[PDB]
Amino acid sequence: NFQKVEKIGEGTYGVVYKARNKLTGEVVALKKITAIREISLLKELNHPNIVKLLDVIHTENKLYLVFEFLHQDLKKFMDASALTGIPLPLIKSYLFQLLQGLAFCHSHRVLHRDLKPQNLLINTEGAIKLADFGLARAFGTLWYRAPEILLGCKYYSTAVDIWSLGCIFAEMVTRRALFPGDSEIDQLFRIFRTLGTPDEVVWPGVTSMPDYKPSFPKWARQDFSKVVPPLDEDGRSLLSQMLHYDPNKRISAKAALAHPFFQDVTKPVPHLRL
Ligand SMILES: O=C(O)[C@H]1CSC(c2nc3ccc(O)cc3s2)=N1
Repeated sequence: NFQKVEKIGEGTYGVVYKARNKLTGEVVALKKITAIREISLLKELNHPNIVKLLDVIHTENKLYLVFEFLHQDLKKFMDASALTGIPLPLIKSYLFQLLQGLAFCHSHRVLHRDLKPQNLLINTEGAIKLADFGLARAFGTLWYRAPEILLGCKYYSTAVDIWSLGCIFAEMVTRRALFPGDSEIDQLFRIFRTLGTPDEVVWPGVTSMPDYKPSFPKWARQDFSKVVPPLDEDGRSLLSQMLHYDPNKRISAKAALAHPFFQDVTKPVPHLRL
């Protein structure tokens, strides 16, 4: 019933295929993986910045998700733009849209928990969409992981997606990953080395988190101007609020949309080689 066109890739739950409905002619993305009920609820989520979950297929005791198809992800686009960099107006537009998507999902009590360039999809009209929202909770790369997760907190908040987005924001600007850790501790220490080793002053409760060790080295925080040059102060300001250690102090998606950084936001058209 579905015609395997090509392997889009390998996800976190299963393998992804570009597929054609051998009846409707529809071109879709197919992912082969209490969960049934939960992901079925996700079908109701509709937002221009969220990849549409078309249908949930539970058959032969196996689970397929049918998604709206988009041709390119942010990862491939960043690689293709690595020489020149993505223009600031397009970076700003993408960030603005992504925050809209987060704000919508967060208002409906849906988290992503696993944001990364590979699940951010773009099209020819200058739109960008979040894929895999709510899949983490339903079904039960460390670079974009929030520090509270790395410190073994069992209870996640919307703030984890904001951290991830912040990391992706910085990566778009510098054309290099912000915290490319190769293990949980390397990831953690890369964060510490840049933002300063967290303490009770900046993050009340941190020394009581399950995987926190008093034996953590004490790195001083470095100037933000060194981290995302040559982003202007509006952008650096927004980023620092997205990268607060304390998830309670970390800026929400709705508040982020009101940041002065987005005062001159537009919607440019990217040139894609599809
Ligand atoms: O599944 C993942 O972990 C990451 C890597 S593969 C992937 C993709 N998801 C979609 C969803 C819809 C679509 O048209 C393309 C992709 S690629 N997201």
